[PDB]
Amino acid sequence: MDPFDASKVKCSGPGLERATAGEVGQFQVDCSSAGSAELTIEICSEAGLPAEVYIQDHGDGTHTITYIPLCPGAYTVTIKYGGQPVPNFPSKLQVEPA
Repeated sequence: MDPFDASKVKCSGPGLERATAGEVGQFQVDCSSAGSAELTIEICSEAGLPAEVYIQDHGDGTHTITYIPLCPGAYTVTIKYGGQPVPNFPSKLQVEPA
């Protein structure tokens, strides 16, 4: 049982690096050593519109994140744990044309 620590959160996977408009993208957010708190994820278009985002909890503290960006351009990926930004975030995500 670890205590809540936002600095222990680790993220990875293809959908944090590139994306294609209209295509589903995926990545992982691993809280297993980070304790328990609210995970918030916002993938925000250049124009300020949130992309559709789904979270799947695997029970071990790891989550799979799924989203579809609709607008070619630069998205901002915001990830917080207990209201605190996790390491390497927020980050830019380039969304290519379909």
